[PDB]
Formats: sequence, C-alpha cells, structure tokens
Amino acid sequence: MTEPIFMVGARGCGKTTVGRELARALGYEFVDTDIFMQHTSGMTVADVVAAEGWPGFRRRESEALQAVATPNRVVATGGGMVLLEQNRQFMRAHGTVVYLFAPAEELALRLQIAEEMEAVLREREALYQDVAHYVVDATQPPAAIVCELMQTMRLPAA
Amino acid sequence: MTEPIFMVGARGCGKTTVGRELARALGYEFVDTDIFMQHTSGMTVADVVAAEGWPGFRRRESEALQAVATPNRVVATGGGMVLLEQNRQFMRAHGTVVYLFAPAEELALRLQLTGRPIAEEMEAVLREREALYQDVAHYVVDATQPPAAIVCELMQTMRLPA
Ligand SMILES: Nc1ncnc2c1ncn2[C@@H]1O[C@H](COP(=O)(O)OP(=O)(O)O)[C@@H](O)[C@H]1O
Ligand SMILES: [Mg+2]
Ligand SMILES: [Mg+2]
Ligand SMILES: [Mg+2]
Ligand SMILES: [Mg+2]
Repeated sequence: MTEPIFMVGARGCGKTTVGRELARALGYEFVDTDIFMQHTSGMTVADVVAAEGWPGFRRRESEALQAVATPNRVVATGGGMVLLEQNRQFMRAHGTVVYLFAPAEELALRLQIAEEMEAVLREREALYQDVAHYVVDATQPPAAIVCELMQTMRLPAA
Repeated sequence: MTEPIFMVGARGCGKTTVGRELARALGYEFVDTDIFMQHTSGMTVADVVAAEGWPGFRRRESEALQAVATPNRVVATGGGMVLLEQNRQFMRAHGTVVYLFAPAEELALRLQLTGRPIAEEMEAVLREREALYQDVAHYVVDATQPPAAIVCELMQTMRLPA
C-alpha cells in the first residue's frame, strides 16, 4: 500500500537519510519538510523565527506538512513537527508514521547538546510515541533500518 | 568487511542494478566490467571483436577483472566472465562471490552472444553454465525478487555491513 510514510524523531535521529534511503527501496518520492520550507520560502528557521517567532514557524511547518503529504511518498519531518496536536492527527490520518528512536546520548554524538537532547526527549519522547505506528531502533545503519521497516510494515520493494 | 564483492550470473539476472543498490546500501564504490572496459580502451565490444574476435574481448575482460578488484567495491561482471577458469579462480581468491540466480524464462522476460528464441537461448546458456555459477559462488540468491529485497537478503546472509 501507498499511503504517505512520515518519519518523525528528534534532531540527530537520521530522518532525512533513512527517509531518503527508504523511498529509494520502495520506489517512492522523498521530501523533507525543513528542506522544502527553506527552498520555497528562501528563509531559514532562524530567519522565520526572528521575523514571526516560533508560532509563525510552527504554522508554516504545519502548512508544509499538508502541502507535501501525498501517496507514494516518504516525508521526513522536522523534530518539532510533533508539538502541535493538529500535526500529529494529520500524520496518523493521511499516512503511517515511523519514529526513529535513539537515546539522547546517541542523538548528541551524531554530528556531521547531550543535556539539550535529554531535555528535548523529556518534552517530546511521549509525543513521538503517541504519533508513531511503528518505532524502530535508530542507532542501526540506515540500510538496516530500511530493511527492518520493509519487514515490519510489510512493504514490497520497487 | 572490505574485500571486493563480485556479482555474477547470466544476462538479465540484474548484476548492474542489484550491484549498484548493494554498493549504495554499503557505502561502497560500484564498478561494472563492461563499462570499465569501454572507458579504459575507448573501444566498444564491437570494435574489439572486429579486431581480435571474442577470444580478444575475453582477454581484455580478464584483465579488467583484475584491474577493478579492490576493497569496498561491488563489481558487476559480464555474463561470460565465468567461462574462463582463470576468472573463476581470480574472483574467489580476491573477493567474495554472489550468484544472482533466476530462471531462463525470467531472464528472457528481461529483454526490455545472441541466437534463436531469446527464451530458448537463455535456457541452454543456463543449462550449461549453472554448474559454473554455482562453483564460483560463495552465496546464491533469488534474483527474481526486487533489488532492494535482494540487497536486504544479501546483507543478512553475508553479515554486512556488520
Ligand atoms: N531484482 C530485479 N527484479 C526485477 N527486475 C530487475 C531486477 N534486477 C534487474 N532487473 C531488470 O532486469 C534487467 C537486467 O538488467 P541488468 O542490471 O543490466 O542485468 P545484468 O547486468 O545481469 O545484465 C533490467 O531491465 C533491470 O532493470
Ligand atoms: Mg493513516
Ligand atoms: Mg505509538
Ligand atoms: Mg551488466
Ligand atoms: Mg558455491
């Protein structure tokens, strides 16, 4: 089945990468709501926040979500896409949601902050769980997660 | 590990397609020996054949096989690669060999050294060369599956990237 697949998780969990790798395996399209926002508005999140604050950033993010959602597409979402209940509902409704979970220690170690990742997870862990259909060990290699997800979700390859 | 992985099997078995997906999944370089040969000589098979026939192309193919067999590389090989003993000895003694198996029917459906009905040729090719694929192969996998599944299977049976 071809419902949109939303990858959620905190900063450092490998959403874009795994998201892009899963899309390839399934023959889907791939879109990252942070990247889309940047390359369509011209603005960074610091640009958006400085001009309209976190509330205007959050609104714009919700709008991106609705804009990019479509079948045969994997969507990587920003880390705080799960703060707004309306966003959490939209994802379970339109598609299937996958949470890439990694403990703060390991989220911190990913740098291509451990106290900040710890507090992000105190706030959001529960929202990640609430919104997810499937939860997968994000500390594996991307290819391995793609494989595990095709098995768990029962998705055929391209 | 890091030793060259050789993809073998007959025309239509997916060596290039599956090889690139495997490379990509491992973060490894991919090479195809037919493409390597093209670019380092400038001659298409046809140019080579014209001058030195098929025995010539085989000679240059053997050479290329030895040129491209390096670490963290997935090497896709031409069909005929396994006819020579030297090529078989080389591959097992420098890397790990994967045989992408598929039935002749299926190899002929993929159409999208010729002779007669595609299907009948491929049947005969496979009937004689199957012992050769099996001999050289370390691992054998069902190439009728889609590429990303073949990759997943191969990563589990080969214990990669582990
Ligand atoms: N696992 C597969 N499942 C379905 N089709 C495949 C698979 N692998 C390859 N194909 C298709 O089969 C044909 C064989 O392509 P190719 O990769 O060049 O094979 P080979 O290098 O063995 O000649 C192509 O049309 C390719 O797109
Ligand atoms: Mg749904
Ligand atoms: Mg849940
Ligand atoms: Mg080929
Ligand atoms: Mg064998």
